[PDB]
Amino acid sequence: IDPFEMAVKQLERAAQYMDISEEALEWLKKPMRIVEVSVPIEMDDGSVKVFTGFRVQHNWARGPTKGGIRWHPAETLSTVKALATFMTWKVAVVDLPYGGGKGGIIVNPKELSEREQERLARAYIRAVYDVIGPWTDIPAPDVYTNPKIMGWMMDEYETIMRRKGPAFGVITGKPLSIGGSLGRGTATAQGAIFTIREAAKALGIDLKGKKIAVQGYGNAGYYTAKLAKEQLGMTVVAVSDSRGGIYNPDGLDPDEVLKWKREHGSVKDFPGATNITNEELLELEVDVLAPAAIEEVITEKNADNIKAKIVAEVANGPVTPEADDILREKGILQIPDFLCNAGGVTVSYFEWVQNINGYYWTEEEVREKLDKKMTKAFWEVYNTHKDKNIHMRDAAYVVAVSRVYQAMKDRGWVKK
Ligand SMILES: NC(=O)C1=CN([C@@H]2O[C@H](COP(=O)(O)OP(=O)(O)OC[C@H]3O[C@@H](n4cnc5c(N)ncnc54)[C@H](OP(=O)(O)O)[C@@H]3O)[C@@H](O)[C@H]2O)C=CC1
Repeated sequence: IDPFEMAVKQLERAAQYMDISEEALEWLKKPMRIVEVSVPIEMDDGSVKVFTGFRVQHNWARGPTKGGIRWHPAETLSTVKALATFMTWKVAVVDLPYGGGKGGIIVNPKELSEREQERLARAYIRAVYDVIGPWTDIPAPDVYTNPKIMGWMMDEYETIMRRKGPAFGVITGKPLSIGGSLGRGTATAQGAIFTIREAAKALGIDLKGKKIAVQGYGNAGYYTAKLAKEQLGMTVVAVSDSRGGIYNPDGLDPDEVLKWKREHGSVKDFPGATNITNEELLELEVDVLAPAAIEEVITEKNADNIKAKIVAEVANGPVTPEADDILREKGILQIPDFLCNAGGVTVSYFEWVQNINGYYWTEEEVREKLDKKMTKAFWEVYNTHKDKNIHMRDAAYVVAVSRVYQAMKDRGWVKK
């Protein structure tokens, strides 16, 4: 289904749980500014190819818009608009002084050389320069897009801007050598475990010695397992990847699992474990469940079989709304998809703060600031959930849309 229309339907669905005027809802239904540009580069052969670029600024009531740039051959303007609309609420739920944005280029980066990729990155900046800036619109890395491209784009922006202001703050996720931030690799898992600890505290259960299962072993999942087995005494009993999964109640070492997966290409046939499939491992005797691999992994056909006390949605929407309804009545606490993994955007905000201030923090400072941000955001969502008797997703939507609506009213954009 059309991604932008799906985002609009979710906003309309959230509107019924709060007092929002119709004019503000119509304002939030459509992006404030959309830019479509031609991105021309010269290829290695010598010919000029024209690529289609996008940059969508959904809303900037609370501050400059924030969102990554995605390089995908199947990318569409509607998808970019939907992701920018989602980013608005993603930065609103954790109380960032940001609006929502998103960019994209319809390109297959697999077929571009490193010189062609640098040319594309610089041309995109040369084309969208008039709508981006450290206080206007801050891009970020996304699908098929990385810190190297961030460095190239930042250099192009600095060259155009003639070093008048802070050119590091125009983009985030860049290498440490040029305005980069510490804690950027482990941001999402750190935020996820902070929300998990807060959820356990709200449930009033001593979380040390409990069993956790993780779907996927990427940058998210592996670090989620490490940090669970790092500083809160959370016993890992199962991990998984695309190929398969393992489980053993005696205990698992995340570092030994990672090295075995790296030296063998997958976690399958891990020593001292019996291969258990992902769909079987989701239904496991665990006290914290943290799916962190893919989306749509918890559906109607498998929602009623889950037996965990806490589900932490580290992945981007791993639980369907009907599954949300099933898991809610069972008494299972869930963490909304765009609240659990907000550590990445929070640390991008921290990087932007360090760039504009010209002063850079340490790992401990970033971790502690993210601790405060995530705990406050989770408590704000959870109290709304227990006050309005609505699901966690609905409470997070109510909080974020309420913040954006209040900013819009204060600016005078809307009266009612
Ligand atoms: N900044 C972040 O890290 C953010 C992370 N997320 C989500 O976290 C997830 C992890 O991605 P990321 O952290 O970027 O790192 P990776 O993309 O490297 O992580 C992907 C992991 O998921 C596993 N996986 C893939 N397909 C399946 C499947 N069908 N069933 C089970 N496991 C599977 C992969 O196993 P294998 O190696 O065998 O393929 C791999 O371990 C993504 O879905 C992402 O959307 C959410 C918000 C942002």
